[PDB]
Amino acid sequence: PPYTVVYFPVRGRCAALRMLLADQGQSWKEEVVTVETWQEGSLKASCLYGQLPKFQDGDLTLYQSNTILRHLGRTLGLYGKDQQEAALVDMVNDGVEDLRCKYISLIYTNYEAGKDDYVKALPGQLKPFETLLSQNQGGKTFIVGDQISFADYNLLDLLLIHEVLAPGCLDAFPLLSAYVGRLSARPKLKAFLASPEYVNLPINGNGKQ
Amino acid sequence: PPYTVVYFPVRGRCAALRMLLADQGQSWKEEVVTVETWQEGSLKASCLYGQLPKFQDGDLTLYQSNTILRHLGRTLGLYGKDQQEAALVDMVNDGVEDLRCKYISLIYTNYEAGKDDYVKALPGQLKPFETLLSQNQGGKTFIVGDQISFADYNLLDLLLIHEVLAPGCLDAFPLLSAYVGRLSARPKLKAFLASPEYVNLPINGNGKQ
Ligand SMILES: N[C@@H](CCC(=O)N[C@@H](CS)C(=O)NCC(=O)O)C(=O)O
Ligand SMILES: N[C@@H](CCC(=O)N[C@@H](CS)C(=O)NCC(=O)O)C(=O)O
Repeated sequence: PPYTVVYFPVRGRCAALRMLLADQGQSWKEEVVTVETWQEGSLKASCLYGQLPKFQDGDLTLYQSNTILRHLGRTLGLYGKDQQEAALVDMVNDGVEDLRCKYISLIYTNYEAGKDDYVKALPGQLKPFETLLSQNQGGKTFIVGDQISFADYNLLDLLLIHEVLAPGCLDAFPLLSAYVGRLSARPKLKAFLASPEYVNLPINGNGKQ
Repeated sequence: PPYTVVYFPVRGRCAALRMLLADQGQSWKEEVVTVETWQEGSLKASCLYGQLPKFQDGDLTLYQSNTILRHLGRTLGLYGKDQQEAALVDMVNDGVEDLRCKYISLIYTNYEAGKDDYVKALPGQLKPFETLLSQNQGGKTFIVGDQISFADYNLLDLLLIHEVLAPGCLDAFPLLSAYVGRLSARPKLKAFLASPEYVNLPINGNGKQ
């Protein structure tokens, strides 16, 4: 176990990277931080931007969930076959991040009064991803190219958490639906998604989803 | 190359990539999109995520400002000397992006009532960058390593727009102050920042800054 993930006991911004590690057959150590430990102050005080996750790869300490993903994509060969693909992978990931931010604000700042709006606008937000798939070998493979990239794990998590928020939201999108099923069927990932370490963790830190 | 930048006639999310292109001796064509043109709908409907900027590098069309920056970073040698530096460059850029997002929400949604609170919390938001500089050879050169990266351009823009929003905000940060002074003095960058094509564009589209 050369990697260490320091985070709160929630899926949140660490779910995609955990899926990547699990699917890639990589070993890691989870350093769980409880709300109490956080409230004490010291740890937050040591974090670059005062937030988690924190990640250790040997002697290298990183912060920022997308920085961690790009790092693993870079060192594990999950960043496209060439520079042209690397750019498309980034483009996809940034799009995922944008929607993730909107999702986070809903959950933490206006879940009750904003849900219906969010849900009605959701299909307009998902359409771009359906488009990218239709444009890459008829959506029969990955989001970019013929190989899995760190953007697939991030997109998959986004899709999964949206199905929980708005059941059947992928029904109008044939390629996204098939994509989720296909990736979810990968043996190592399938086992992980069914394990207690994933299943018994809440999606968000406030219990809403 | 060559490159085509498609954006509204404002600095905004295109300022950093323009500074990079100018300073690194690149040439690009600016395709200005007027609000009247945007509101008509044809171009927007064509944009992957329904938003600008759009960037062309031959037949490679990209969207997402940070994707454009990383693309230029890896093709122009502005992404660190190795994998560890690349990770650090990403960490800095994601931090800049987080703060830029807060700045944009302030500008577009709560300028009048939220400015004071924002400014009061600004020192805490800038401290991590002052810290990063101190950890890199006492902050005598660049944000990461001893050669310029795309993160330097993005960070420079963030600091420039904050000095306009809150005059004197960098006075408390000696390393960040000196850093902005060094970078602004770079010949090509200096000339660009003094030119009409930069100076005569508003920072943000809604006329607030
Ligand atoms: N851009 C950062 C954001 C990290 C973040 O928002 N962390 C939250 C949890 S999702 C946190 O640490 N909150 C604790 C605090 O702000 O005190 C990333 O993507 O890693
Ligand atoms: N994550 C995108 C955000 C782009 C963005 O916010 N674009 C705005 C202008 S700054 C836009 O195109 N607004 C027009 C619209 O949404 O209709 C990026 O970083 O490029």
